[PDB]
Amino acid sequence: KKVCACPKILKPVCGSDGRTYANSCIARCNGVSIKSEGSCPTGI
Repeated sequence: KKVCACPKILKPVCGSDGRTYANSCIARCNGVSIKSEGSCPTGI
């Protein structure tokens, strides 16, 4: 039953597939990368 507790702050990135997404965290949650895995809000 887990959920992606991503930030509210807008981050409209260019993606990796060539597509626009709401925030970078949302793309990672959905199943797409941005080559930015070294700097993300994910911190369990």
